Amino acid sequence: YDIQAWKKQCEELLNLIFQCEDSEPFRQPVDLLEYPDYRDIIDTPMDFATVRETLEAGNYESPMELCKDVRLIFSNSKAYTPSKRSRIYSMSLRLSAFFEEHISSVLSDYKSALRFHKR
Ligand SMILES: CCOC(=O)c1cn[nH]c1
Repeated sequence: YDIQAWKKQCEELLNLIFQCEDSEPFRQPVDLLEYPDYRDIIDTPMDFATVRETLEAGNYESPMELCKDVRLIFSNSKAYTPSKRSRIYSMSLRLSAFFEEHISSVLSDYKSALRFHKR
């Protein structure tokens, strides 16, 4: 029933993601000195520190908006990878599976709480 509960649930999931070794390449914005052509390929950079900062600033209205930004971290890695066998892309796929497994109940509970609110 709690329409605000998603925020702490997302904070806790972000904490789990930061402890995951698979999140290392994605914890901060991609370094343009390490990947000089990055912005030629990727239009909208995104990383987990930016997601956490947006959440903590009260700049997400719903968990769907947070989920769109986290999914952008993964689609950027898939677009930038030179190979479907690359180390960083392989880390993104495992981290995406972990994220999707945990965000599903957050989205469901929020949408159900919102439907109850507008009943
Ligand atoms: C973090 C920026 O780099 C990537 O996303 C990447 C690099 N190789 N495969 C994917």
